[PDB]
Amino acid sequence: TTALSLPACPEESPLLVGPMLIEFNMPVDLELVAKQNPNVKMGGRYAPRDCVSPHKVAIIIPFRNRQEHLKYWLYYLHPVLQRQQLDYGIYVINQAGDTIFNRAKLLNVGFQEALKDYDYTCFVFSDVDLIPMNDHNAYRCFSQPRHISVAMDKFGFSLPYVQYFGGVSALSKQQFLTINGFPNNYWGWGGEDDDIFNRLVFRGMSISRPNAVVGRCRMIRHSRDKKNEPNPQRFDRIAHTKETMLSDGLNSLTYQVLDVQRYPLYTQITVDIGTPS
Repeated sequence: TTALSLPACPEESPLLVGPMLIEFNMPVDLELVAKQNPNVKMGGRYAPRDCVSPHKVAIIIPFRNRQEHLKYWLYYLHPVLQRQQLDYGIYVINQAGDTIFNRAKLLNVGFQEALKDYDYTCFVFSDVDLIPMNDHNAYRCFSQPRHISVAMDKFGFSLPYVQYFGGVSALSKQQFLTINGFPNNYWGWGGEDDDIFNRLVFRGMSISRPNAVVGRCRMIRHSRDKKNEPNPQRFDRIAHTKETMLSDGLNSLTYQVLDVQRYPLYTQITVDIGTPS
């Protein structure tokens, strides 16, 4: 007798539906979400049964005190990620304590901690408040670093500037290692997303983007609060990034994991990342 390994999944998934209506006028029951997503296994982990996805994706959400927003995120994204036939896991990196938020350091934590679970080769870094409006917008990696949230409703569906890298992005393991990860030292200063962009183009990379219709995303907010925010200006950090990118990153990532929870729909890692010192 002879066994046959599973086929790799197709380049293009045949399960996609295209555009989706994203609304926030209804409560979310995470137990129902789990029941409606029965193939999602403990810790927010899924892989296709019929095929071997090339996309081994850790989705990393930097987090503090945003549970109700996280529920909407899980409600919308789990169905999309399954339809995209991804071998994926959800990581919510929760910053313990009440010091200034350090988004990029928590992203770096997620990279390192996710790798202790599984041989992931792609990392999606996502704001908890951003939901894609079209499941052709792939939550996985490309030959170039990928900017996923290209047309956000809160910016009028405009891209703030050509170098804008905020919201949702995807880097391969290799892209991330080549840039020495993300800066840990920004804390509340501003510009970590521009720093990351600068790292990538200093390393010869060129940002890839879905087209602007496919790449539309909705910000979680009450309907009464819908409005166009001002587009952000670029932070001036090019020279700074060049000076510091090799000394601030994976090789300076200091943290302690305080507790880990494998909930049905996500893994939460609560961490002490120290202080702006």
